[PDB]
Amino acid sequence: GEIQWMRPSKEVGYPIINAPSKTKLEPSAFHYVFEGVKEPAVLTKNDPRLKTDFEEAIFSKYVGNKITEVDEYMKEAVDHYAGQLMSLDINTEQMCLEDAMYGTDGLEALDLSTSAGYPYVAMGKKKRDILNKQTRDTKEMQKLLDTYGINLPLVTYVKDELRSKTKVEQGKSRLIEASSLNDSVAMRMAFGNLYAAFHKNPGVITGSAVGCDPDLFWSKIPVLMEEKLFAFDYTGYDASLSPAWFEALKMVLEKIGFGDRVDYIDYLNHSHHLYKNKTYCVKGGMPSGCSGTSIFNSMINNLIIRTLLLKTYKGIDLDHLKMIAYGDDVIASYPHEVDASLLAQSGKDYGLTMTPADKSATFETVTWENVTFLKRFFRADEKYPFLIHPVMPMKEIHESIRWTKDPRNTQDHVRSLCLLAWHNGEEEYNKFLAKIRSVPIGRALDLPEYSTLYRRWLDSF
RNA sequence: CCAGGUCUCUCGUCCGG
Ligand SMILES: [Zn+2]
Repeated sequence: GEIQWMRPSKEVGYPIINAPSKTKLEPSAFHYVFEGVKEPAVLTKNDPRLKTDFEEAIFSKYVGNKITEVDEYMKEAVDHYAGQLMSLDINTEQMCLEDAMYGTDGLEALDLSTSAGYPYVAMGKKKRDILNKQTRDTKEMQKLLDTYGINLPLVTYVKDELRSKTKVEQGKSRLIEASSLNDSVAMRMAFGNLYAAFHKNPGVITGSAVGCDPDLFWSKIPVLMEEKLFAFDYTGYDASLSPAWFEALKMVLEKIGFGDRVDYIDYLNHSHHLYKNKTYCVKGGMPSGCSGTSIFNSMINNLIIRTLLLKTYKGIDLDHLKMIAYGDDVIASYPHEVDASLLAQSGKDYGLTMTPADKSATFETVTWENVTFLKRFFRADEKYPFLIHPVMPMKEIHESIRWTKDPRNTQDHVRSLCLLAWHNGEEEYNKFLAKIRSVPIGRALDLPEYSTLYRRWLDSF
């Protein structure tokens, strides 16, 4: 990522755009029942909690471009990854405007609850206005595509979401790029059969977890991994992706049959964003509010890792690589042990900031007792050891419960957190129900019992 | 009165076969 210029958008004929300026998070019934260190993220420049300049902070992530050329380790990685995907027999055809708009097997419909973005947003126009799920009417969309085309600017927003104390003071509020309806539709027409293939095949062939259900997948994962685990964190993954990675991606796409629409990837790489009263231009990087980001980022991870293993270990057989990524998040295995500090080493040379997994001070052996994926741990059931619980820690569930975006949701919300928390075990789950019930509104809530949740789990297998 | 992206999973409401 790398800004290439800002400037009042007035002098370039673009609309001013009024971001909402107030959080929607409000303390919960359970704010004082449970402890927690997190709070709403900074939404504006004029925020009392700020120990630093906002805009400087939120635009700090665009760090520059280490490389641009696809060297020969990347090339082999590309070759190896593309060959795996080839075994999925992915339909390489354009998706029709109807499926792209309304969904097919393996691809949901466009979210009607969200913005349609530029320019529809400066026209007071909405997705619901354009799209009809019932009739599956395409006439209106096609006219808007014909009229406004593709490759439109994005609209920058700051995400309203809980954030820790130090990220509040540091103004590390995260940013959002409202992709345009036109571009979502074009991206799904081109890539829809790709996204569908990935959603239908979470596992070690796609090397992606998109489409999985942790409650069930977790029992599948250890059997898919090779003997020895390794993993690490990135710092600013999207921001740190240099053009070379996007070329390598394009190469994978040519290799599995999407040659004709890799130009869509370039378009993603040069993008104009309108934030508030100005307008910038990033070169490199992929906006996160774009279609397929989630899948493309998982794809890049698979290349990034392959690249580093080939560079670091002479004669490593990639055929014994087993990894599953969900964007930057990854869990990886190999029949003999690999040193992620050494992997993090070579990653320095590609713009990649790789730190011990799980905020640890040091790189340490990754074990089935310490590895985490999608924020959850792995723990065999006590009675059926082949069945593995995805264990999210109560700390996180505690953070969530102390807040709400509408108290009308308390029952749905809390009940959802129970489906996460019982994996921590009967003694810890019951404690949870204690506290929730320690206040009156809690005792209004119908909450499942450990045994109900447990039977449901065993049955779901 | 609204206003804030892409996705996945699940749950709930409701409604169908
Ligand atoms: Zn530009």
